[PDB]
Order: sequence, then structure tokens, then C-alpha cells
Amino acid sequence: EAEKCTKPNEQWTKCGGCEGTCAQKIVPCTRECKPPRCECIASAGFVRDAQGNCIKFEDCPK
Repeated sequence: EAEKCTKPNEQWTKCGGCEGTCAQKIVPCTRECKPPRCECIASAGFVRDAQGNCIKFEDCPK
């Protein structure tokens, strides 16, 4: 059971730093994964808004 965070979206991830966007569910990345910590999750369907804000894909701008 991976500890969960308090705010939505931001959830436990074993590899942060890289993620997805409203245009690229998965961004190409090498062995550059930030340490394990609460953050966004592309494997789930969360994207990062231009405001560097992790939010569901449905919460994307029109």
C-alpha cells in the first residue's frame, strides 16, 4: 500500500520529475526519475497544466 497524499492528483510516485501533459500522456525520459515522493501520475491519466499544475485530463482547458 503506497502512502497517499492529502490533495487529489498529487499521489505517491516512485519516479517523479517526468510525467504527461494535455498533449503528451508520456514524455520521453531516460533514467532521470526524481526520488520517490508525492507527485503527479501519468500512468493514471493526470496531466500538467501550463501553470505547472497537476490535474485530471478532463480538467484540461477547453
